[PDB]
Amino acid sequence: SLYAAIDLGSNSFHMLVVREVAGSIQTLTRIKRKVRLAAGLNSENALSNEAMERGWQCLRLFAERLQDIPPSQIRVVATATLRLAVNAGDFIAKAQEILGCPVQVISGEEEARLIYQGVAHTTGGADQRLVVDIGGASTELVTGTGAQTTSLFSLSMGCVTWLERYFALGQENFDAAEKAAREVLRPVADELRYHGWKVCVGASGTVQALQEIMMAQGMDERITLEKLQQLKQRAIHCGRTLERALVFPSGLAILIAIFTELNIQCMTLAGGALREGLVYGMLHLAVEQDIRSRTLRNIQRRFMIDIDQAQRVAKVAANFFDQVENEWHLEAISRDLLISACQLHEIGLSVDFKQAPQHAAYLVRNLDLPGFTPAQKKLLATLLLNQTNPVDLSSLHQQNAVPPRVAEQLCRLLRLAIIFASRRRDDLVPEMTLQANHELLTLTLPQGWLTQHPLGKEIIAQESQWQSYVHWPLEVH
Amino acid sequence: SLYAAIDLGSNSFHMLVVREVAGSIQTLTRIKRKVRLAAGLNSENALSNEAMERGWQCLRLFAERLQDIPPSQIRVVATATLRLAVNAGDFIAKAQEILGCPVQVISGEEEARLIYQGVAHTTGGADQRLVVDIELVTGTGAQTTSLFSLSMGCVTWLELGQENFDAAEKAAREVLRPVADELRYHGWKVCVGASGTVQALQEIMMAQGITLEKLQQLKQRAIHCGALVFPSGLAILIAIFTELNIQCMTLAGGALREGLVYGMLHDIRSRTLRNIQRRFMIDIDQAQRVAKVAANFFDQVENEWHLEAISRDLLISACQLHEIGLSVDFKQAPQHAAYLVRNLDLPGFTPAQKKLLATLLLNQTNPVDLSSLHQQNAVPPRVAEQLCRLLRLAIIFASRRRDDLVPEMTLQANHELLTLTLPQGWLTQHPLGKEIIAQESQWQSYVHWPLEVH
Amino acid sequence: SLYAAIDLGSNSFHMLVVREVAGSIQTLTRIKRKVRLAAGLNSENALSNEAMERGWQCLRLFAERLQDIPPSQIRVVATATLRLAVNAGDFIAKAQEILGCPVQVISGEEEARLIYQGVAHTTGGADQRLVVDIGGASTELVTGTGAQTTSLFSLSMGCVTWLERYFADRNLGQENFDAAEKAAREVLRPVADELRYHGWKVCVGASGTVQALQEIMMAQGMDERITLEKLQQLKQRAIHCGRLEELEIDGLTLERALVFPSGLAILIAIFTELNIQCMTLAGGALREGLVYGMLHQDIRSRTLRNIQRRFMIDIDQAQRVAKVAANFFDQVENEWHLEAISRDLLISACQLHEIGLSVDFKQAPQHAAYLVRNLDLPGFTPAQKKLLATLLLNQTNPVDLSSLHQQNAVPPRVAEQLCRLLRLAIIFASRRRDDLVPEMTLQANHELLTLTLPQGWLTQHPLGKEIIAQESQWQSYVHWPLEVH
Amino acid sequence: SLYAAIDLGSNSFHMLVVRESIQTLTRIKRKVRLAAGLNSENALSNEAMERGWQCLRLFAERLQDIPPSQIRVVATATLRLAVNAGDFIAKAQEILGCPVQVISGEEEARLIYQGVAHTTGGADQRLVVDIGGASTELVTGTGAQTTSLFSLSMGCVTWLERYFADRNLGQENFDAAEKAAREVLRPVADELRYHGWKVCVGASGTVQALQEIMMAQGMDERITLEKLQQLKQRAIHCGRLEELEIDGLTLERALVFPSGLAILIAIFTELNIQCMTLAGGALREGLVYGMLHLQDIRSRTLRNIQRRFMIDIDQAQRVAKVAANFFDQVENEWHLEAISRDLLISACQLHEIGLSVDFKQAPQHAAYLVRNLDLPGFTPAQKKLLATLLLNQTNPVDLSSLHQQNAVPPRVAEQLCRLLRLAIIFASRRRDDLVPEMTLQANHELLTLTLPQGWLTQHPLGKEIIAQESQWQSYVHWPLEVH
Ligand SMILES: [Cl-]
Ligand SMILES: [Cl-]
Ligand SMILES: [Cl-]
Ligand SMILES: [Cl-]
Ligand SMILES: [Cl-]
Ligand SMILES: [Cl-]
Ligand SMILES: [Cl-]
Ligand SMILES: [Cl-]
Repeated sequence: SLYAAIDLGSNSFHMLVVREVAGSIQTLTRIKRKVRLAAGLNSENALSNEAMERGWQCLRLFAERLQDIPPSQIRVVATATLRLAVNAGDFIAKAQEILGCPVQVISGEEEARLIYQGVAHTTGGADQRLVVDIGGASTELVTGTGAQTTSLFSLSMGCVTWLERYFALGQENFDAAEKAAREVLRPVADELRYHGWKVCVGASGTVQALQEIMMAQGMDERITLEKLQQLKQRAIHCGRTLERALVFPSGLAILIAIFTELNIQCMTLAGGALREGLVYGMLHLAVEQDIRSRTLRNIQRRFMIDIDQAQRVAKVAANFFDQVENEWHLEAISRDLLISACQLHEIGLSVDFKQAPQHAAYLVRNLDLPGFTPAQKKLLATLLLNQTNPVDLSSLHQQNAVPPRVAEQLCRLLRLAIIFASRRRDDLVPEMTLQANHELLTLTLPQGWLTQHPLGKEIIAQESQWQSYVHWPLEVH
Repeated sequence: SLYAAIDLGSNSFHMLVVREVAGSIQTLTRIKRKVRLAAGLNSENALSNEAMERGWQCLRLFAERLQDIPPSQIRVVATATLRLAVNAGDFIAKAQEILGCPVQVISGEEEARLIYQGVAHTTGGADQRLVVDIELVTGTGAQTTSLFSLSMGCVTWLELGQENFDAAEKAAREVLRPVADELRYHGWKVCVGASGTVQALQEIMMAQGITLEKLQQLKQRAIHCGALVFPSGLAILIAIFTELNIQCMTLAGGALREGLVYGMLHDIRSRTLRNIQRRFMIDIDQAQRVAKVAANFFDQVENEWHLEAISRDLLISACQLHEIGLSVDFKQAPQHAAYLVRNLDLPGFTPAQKKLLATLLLNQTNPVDLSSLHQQNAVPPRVAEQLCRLLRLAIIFASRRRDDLVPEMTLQANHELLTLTLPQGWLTQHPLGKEIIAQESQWQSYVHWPLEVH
Repeated sequence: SLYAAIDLGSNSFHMLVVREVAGSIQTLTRIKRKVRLAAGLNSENALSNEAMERGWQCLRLFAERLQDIPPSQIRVVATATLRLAVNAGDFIAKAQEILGCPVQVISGEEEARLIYQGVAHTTGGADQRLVVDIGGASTELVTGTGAQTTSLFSLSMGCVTWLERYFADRNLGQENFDAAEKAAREVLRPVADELRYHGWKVCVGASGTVQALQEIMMAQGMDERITLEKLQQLKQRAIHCGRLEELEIDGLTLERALVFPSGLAILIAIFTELNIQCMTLAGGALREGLVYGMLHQDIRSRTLRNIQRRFMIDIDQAQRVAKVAANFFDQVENEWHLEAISRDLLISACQLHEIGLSVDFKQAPQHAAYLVRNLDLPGFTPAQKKLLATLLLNQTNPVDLSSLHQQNAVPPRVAEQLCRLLRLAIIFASRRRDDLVPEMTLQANHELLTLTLPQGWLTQHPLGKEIIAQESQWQSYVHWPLEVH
Repeated sequence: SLYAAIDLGSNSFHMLVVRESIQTLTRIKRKVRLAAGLNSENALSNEAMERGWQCLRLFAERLQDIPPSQIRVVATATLRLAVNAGDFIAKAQEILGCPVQVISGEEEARLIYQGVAHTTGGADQRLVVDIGGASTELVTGTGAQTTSLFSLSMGCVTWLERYFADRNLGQENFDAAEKAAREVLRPVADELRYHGWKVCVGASGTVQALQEIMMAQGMDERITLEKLQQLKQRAIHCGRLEELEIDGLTLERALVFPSGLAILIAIFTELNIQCMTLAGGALREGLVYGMLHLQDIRSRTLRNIQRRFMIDIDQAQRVAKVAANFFDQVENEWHLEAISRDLLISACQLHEIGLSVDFKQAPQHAAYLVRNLDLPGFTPAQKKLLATLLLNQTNPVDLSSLHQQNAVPPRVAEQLCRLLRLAIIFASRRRDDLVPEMTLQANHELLTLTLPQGWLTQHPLGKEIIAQESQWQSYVHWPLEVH
């Protein structure tokens, strides 16, 4: 059965259809039609006939998409413009006759709660987080732990209104909007660093925008203060994406104000926003301790991945990681990437046994993996591509999620792990010592294990050979 | 659960591990190890001990790969070489302690029986069929009517100017001339080949872009030249062809080891199709919904377009899988769909047929790529287009996912013109539909498919 | 003007046509036609008029290709099969007049001498070398230094003869291998002392068996270095297949496979008797030998210079950048444990790094790689050629590790290090004047480079500063830490 | 040696550095904003004064080792106006080791015409349109002597302000600009139209947006007002300005694209312009060729390239000889006009370029070189077809690439390709005295070639190569008979 969320906003009407798969949800259609509803709104604070007719025609099309979707599974909501129209009930009234179902105007705060609920369902990392959505109407800031909102503030700052207001681009023109936006940030520095966060995550177009310029210029996806300073000092350089660009400097001035005010170290892009909030709310899902686990679990059902074999390889790889962790100085996100790889590593077998690593990497590049950044997906995919056969460093280093040396190391851990869990018995997995000395791995097998496992011996000899072609010394006794 | 078939042959030991998932089985490993058992015979019909050592060493590896498989789901068998050895009992004895389980020596007829069961459970096409292994068999629907072992084999004939070819050919036609009689009586709708040799030939068929025409024209790719076993196997078959008056040969999707697996288990196409839907969580009501529309469309245009019942079933198959790309992701679903179909093993469809499903699926929407429709051998180019059209339009009018919301339509074909008639007023009441149908119209026309809809 | 070389061989007639461009050679046509002349030999060693007909007909084509080239600039040679056939004098005379020129039967020794000349003009590395060429009927071993042979031998063993004696019954077992190797050691043994006396710094090989090895190793993902270990692994593989007709080795083509076991056996026997540590594939052979003699020390440098001439590369800029690169290498060669091979490859990159400019400035790295990838570069192996190309592809802009690492020639970490030196070296030659290159020190601390500039040099050059800053960013996106003040 | 050219604009400073025929080494644009130092009384402020100076010290570090004799600097736009400008120009002159001169807009337009005149192919009798962001230059001329010259007041940036005070491509704000610009050049209009031109070429941003839009959308390369208004209609249908998108348009382009789209179609109408190719040079190129003190471009290009890649020139003429003769014998039957004769000869002069890389896959190398080389006197479309002819000079034909070009119709790309293969083959002996006498006759898709009596029988390798060439053509349905 189908679920739908419609967001009637300022410039565009957004409709996201979606479908229930096992205990999951996948996008079916995701649609945006440019109504220009805030443009038809005059100095009497009412909305011109032309804009309400534009908006209504759009919804006549959306209405065609909702037929025999039970309205229990639909939620339509509206935002700033329809919040502040003196007209609004005239539009909403016909809107609800066109669609077969209610329109709910929502407070700027209920938009924030919804947005949070949307990143919370779609974002990996720590439960304690601080969400930043810089929109044109309101720039919300919310703190929370695992789907409970501790603080929730919808503050009135636009990328449009900090734009027109303070830009008719100086190094000091940001300066105005900066302190301007900092005045609103001045009271809540108290309560936002009160509850704090261990991870910071952005949600909307200006955030999305910055993500895409970093991607474009060759940086990773970590938004740091020093990277926005490449811009601000190059942002009086020009001095005065197409649509994104126009509204960019104000949003950028707001972000460079928020990083400095709150001493946010790092921001990365949420995988969720309002429309996901609405449609996850309708799912009635117990909220998970770790989102990535739900994702992996659902993919495993969908593609009938053998879970016991999956779990067995994760255990071996986790054990190997822990034993080389100090010598290789691996951090924890690498461990979760490695395990996540192991949970998915046989998905290529869904398609066919022969070229399964090719199939694995195809599926993982292209699957929607909530809880995983785009950069992390590619890393997982290329790890899966290199799970066996001659190492292909060319395709391995097609990732930017972890440092290259570390990509190689997680590759090595995954390849070995698959080999020593390969018998598909939880009692056939031997006791082993793994010791790393710089680029050397030494694996100590149970005495007599090799001479007693002639297929194991063959496979480890081959693996040693392959790692050596790529100058990874492997010694297994 | 996981099942294994092992075939102890003369030259090689073969293994097949298979997993039973949803409505069928999928291959896990398919392994061949060269033990050269036959080479260790001394003319006293005894096996060298070095040969026994090789075979036991190969089994030691197989046996490691088979732990967590229970003996009742394994079948190990042994072909002619261990049939003729006074030694055999000694090898088989250590082998059964190495493996977890018994080794069953089997007669050639029984091997031909099991082989045939293997082609039966894995091969699309009709029921009655004539199998050729360079051992020939006829049967209908998993029941072997006739059976054979003839006086030719792979290596046997070898020991290319037209002399040396027809030195094999007519001497092969000699071998099969007296036995070719009782065959035509039993009859065959479909002629198939199971041996690897046949696969020498299928690789060329879908490599250049099985008939006696292409056989002689291949035999003349040989004559003009002036691989170990190939020229023998060729001369036999094109002799097996003429003397049996056989129209065309396809390749079976199974052999001995498939026979052993299915014999342990409690329309091939239908099984595959539903198997795939299960595995990739395709919405089966929607697939059926699209198929009834497309088949209904098909029926209305098939008289004008001269369409074969065979084309009908390719079209319906395409509709059964058309949403498989969505199991990956919605954005570029047509391309994931072509990817999955291209790489799945699909029992009941030839390589040309699978290649045609893929491109039908890739072109189920968006700007049409005619070249893509064209690189495929299951159907003429024009037919691939005709069925692509029906599939794209069937998908549009079923996009609601509800049986009673798909409109009553009539479809008329005048050469390349399709004329779709919707219920009166339908277009008026469906603004998004209007929009989709105009965009499809625009797309069909970029590629010279003229489409009126009323 | 044109030069041409005909090799009338046992299985094939080979032609090479060639042109003197700049100060080196450029190949125009390279032609092999199978006449299978030895196939028309008989038990009495006379050539079937069938075979002899195929031969003349080929030479009739070689002839038309040959017209309007002076006989001064042509050499036609016949080898083992035509020095066998009693019949042979008859094929020559007609062939000699089907072509416009003489057909010279050569001894196995003159065959050896031209082979060594072929390799010495095309092969980089230590110029004091051992050359092995295992042919059908004979095996040349020549010992030499930089075009001067110090010892030379043509011995009666070869893949075709050895397949017949020791692989009598078509079995690939340890029995027949042991015999084949034992006989070859006994052929070779008497000349071993003279070969070791003159010694060699590098062993390089030449014919089908060596080529089969390059193609096998390439296919299986190994480097291009032939070692005893790899030969033993192939041998155990051959023994596993057990019958010549069942030989299957990944990388081993059909027509190499027929003569592969016997050659493999001879080469292992050669590898053992002389204790060869490593054998690589020579740049050239008999037909190169024929050509370089009609033309009348460091192969790499001749190649680099000739390419610079052909593509109008600025040679002063090239040397400038190479000097900066070579000196960066030395300051860091310690901490990064870098060998002499790397230094040469780094410098060679520097000599060619600007060759993409000869196409156009916008995409010049992309063009440089295309040119280097596809150019013939005598003195460089295909693995080295591909490395150079990829250092050039990455000489500027955001580092692309994916393209950097499709390279087999150095170890992966060394490919990066060399790349980093090439990028910096280029940056500090950017103004194209030897006087304008600062005094610098570069210390390497594991993955981090520290570069110290003359006092306030950064403050004085707002461009150099700007670029350097960009290069430290580029390096940082790949996690190469670079400090410059 | 190396030459430099610096252009001091109100918006940006522009460098062009070149090695000597000549080739670009660096092409630089720095952002200055000298228009924002000009106040109400029209003197230049000391904020931007330092900015352009800070920019000039970067250009300065680049231009050492270039003697000032081989440098040329000019200042335009904002620098004329400002009464303060002399102050700037003075310290700028100290920063660079060389003089800066202030040039007018009409001298600006002469150096512009000089730029296209030395670089651009096609009829030496031309109309040049260049739309700055503020000033629009239009110049009639015949072959490096200019018949007429104009610099008007309209530009992308200006028309984005005055006649575009929002983001609505609705015809009301659009056609006010298509008028107020059309009346701007309506006074000068008549003197251009009677001076006349055989060809119209353009050189500003607006014109590069169209060349790019056209190669991306697969159209042929002549810009028409009909083509201009498929983009007007896929502009108009785009509602607001920020929402604008078409195939082949880029970041900085669409920024001011619509305001220039109006100006070009206004120039297209009032002047009644039939089509437009993209000019090969401009102001900075003018400056550069003024320092070189140097007949027809293409032949100058072909020589230069043949020298860089050491192409055997004799063999190149020898092949172009045969292909010329083959062209003339099929010329009437096949609808072959001189434009596409030159293209055949140009392909021949270069046909051996890939051999400068390596002989094995030379055709593939020749296409790569020609595809990426800068070839003054050939449009992008013509270059692209030259590449594919060279790719297909031998070896099984590939039609897709032969039909991948904007230059000459998919039909003729083949007929040309056919004649090149034939000319190469019979020139293949590298000697004048060995080319055989030949007749070549076409009838629809049949070529029939008569070699001397007994030639074939007595050229087995020829006979073999010819046979293989008959098969390759037939594969692609090109019937060929030869006797
Ligand atoms: Cl794979
Ligand atoms: Cl990486
Ligand atoms: Cl077997
Ligand atoms: Cl029948
Ligand atoms: Cl030595
Ligand atoms: Cl290796
Ligand atoms: Cl050595
Ligand atoms: Cl003038």
